[PDB]
Amino acid sequence: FHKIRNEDLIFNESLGQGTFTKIFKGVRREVGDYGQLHETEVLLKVLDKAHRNYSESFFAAASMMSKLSHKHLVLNYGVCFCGDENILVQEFVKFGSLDTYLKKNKNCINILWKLEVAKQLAAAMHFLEENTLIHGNVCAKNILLIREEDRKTGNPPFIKLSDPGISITVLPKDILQERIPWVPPECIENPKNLNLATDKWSFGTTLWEICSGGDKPLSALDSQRKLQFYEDRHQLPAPKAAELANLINNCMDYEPDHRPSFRAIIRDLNSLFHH
Ligand SMILES: Nc1ncnc2c1ncn2[C@@H]1O[C@H](COP(=O)(O)OP(=O)(O)OP(=O)(O)O)[C@@H](O)[C@H]1O
Ligand SMILES: [Mg+2]
Repeated sequence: FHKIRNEDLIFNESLGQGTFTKIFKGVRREVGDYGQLHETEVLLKVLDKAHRNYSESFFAAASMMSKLSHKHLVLNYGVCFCGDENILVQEFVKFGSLDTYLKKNKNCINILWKLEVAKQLAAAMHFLEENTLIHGNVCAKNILLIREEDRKTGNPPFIKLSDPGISITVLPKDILQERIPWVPPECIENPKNLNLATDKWSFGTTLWEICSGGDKPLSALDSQRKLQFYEDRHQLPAPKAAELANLINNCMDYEPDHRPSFRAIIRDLNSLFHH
């Protein structure tokens, strides 16, 4: 990662906490193309140095994925370690998290918009699959909306997938349980079961969120009931927009070896019309 001077970062707004992170909107002063001085809007993800294992996992993850440039993967500009903390400097995505976006717009988007976003996410995941890179933190909050749909020009919404964060192989078991049903059953059983199949399961859960207006699946269940949900091998209810219900269930297969490849997922979508 490109090292960014601490004096070149300004923190403007707090955006709350993530998973052992503090997140801010800020500005980076930089020399850009043609030597132009810019003040670029940035997302700053702050990790405490004292949480050494978490920080190492987080930055290893961000670093590996950032070696893989793709139009649907978020851009990281660099890192700043020369402070009291370790900071990831990321592009600021104008329309924020997809789940929030769907809530704020009262789910007034049509099925074709949802399908377009699903196809974009699937394209990102196929690229990661071909690169044998496990993300491990796919969910609608981690889908960032770059651009809204434009009816006049016919341009679809455009998304990027966030950095992976701290690996579920290092996070505390209680956090994994809270993350049912994004974390698949085999990882609740042993986090070492993390695999490319993991992201197929989480993709299914993410599609459920997209089709449910940014609702969270199993929100009414505490962690003990979420464990019972997997014990009894339940599936999620068909979402409000039921068009993707079959694909959701096929991806959320309790047998990880039976989850379809992302190429197969993409074909199914097209046919509708660190660790
Ligand atoms: N690149 C970005 N641009 C704009 N907003 C962002 C960006 N990344 C995150 N956010 C916003 O920051 C807030 C915190 O994000 P989030 O909970 O995903 O943090 P995190 O550190 O990535 O945690 P996790 O690993 O659980 O995803 C949310 O409001 C989210 O929309
Ligand atoms: Mg995130």
